[PDB]
Amino acid sequence: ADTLLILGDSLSAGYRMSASAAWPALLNDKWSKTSVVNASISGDTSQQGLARLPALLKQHQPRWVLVELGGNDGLRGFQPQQTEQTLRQILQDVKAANAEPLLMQIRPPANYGRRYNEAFSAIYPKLAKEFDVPLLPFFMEEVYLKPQWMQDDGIHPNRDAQPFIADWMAKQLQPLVN
Ligand SMILES: CCCCCCCC(=O)O
Repeated sequence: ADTLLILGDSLSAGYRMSASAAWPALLNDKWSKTSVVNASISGDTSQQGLARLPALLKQHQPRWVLVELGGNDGLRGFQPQQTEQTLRQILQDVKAANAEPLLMQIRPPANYGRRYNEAFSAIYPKLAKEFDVPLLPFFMEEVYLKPQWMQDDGIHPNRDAQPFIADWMAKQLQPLVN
C-alpha cells in the first residue's frame, strides 16, 4: 500500500537497457506489498535530481525515498561542497514531505584524485549523521568484484547483474521498510 520512491541516475535507471530490465523493476515485481516507483534518469546529477523531486513528492507521496545521486557531479564541474549542499536540500524536501529519506553511499572512480575522492565520499556519512537517516552501502562495491556483471565501460552494471542487485537491495531495504 505504501510507496518507495527511487531518486537516482543510471545506476538505478539502468544503462543502455530498458527500465523494465533495471533492478528497481525486478524489485517491484518481487514486492503488491510495497510499490517501487523508479524516478531515475541516466546522467542525472544531484542537482538535476533535486529539480525533479518536488513534483515527484507531491505526485507519489512516498513513505520512503531512496536517494542515489552524486556519481555524475564530479564529471559535471561540481565540487564536494556543491554536491553536499544539493543532497542536503534533497533530504530536507523528503523530510518536509513527511517521508523517510534513505541515502546511499556513492564512491567515485579510483582514478579521480584522492583529494576529491575522500572529500566526495565523506559527504554521505556527514549528511546521514546530520539528518540521522539510514546510510546504505554503495551496492556497486559488490558488483565490481564480478567482472561478468560489468559493462565494457567498467562503470555501469549489465543486464545479468540486475537480478542480483535486486535481491541485494531487497535485503538492505527489508528492515527499513518494515
Ligand atoms: C564510479 C561510480 C559513479 C558512476 C555513476 C553512474 C552515473 C550515471 O550514468 O547516470
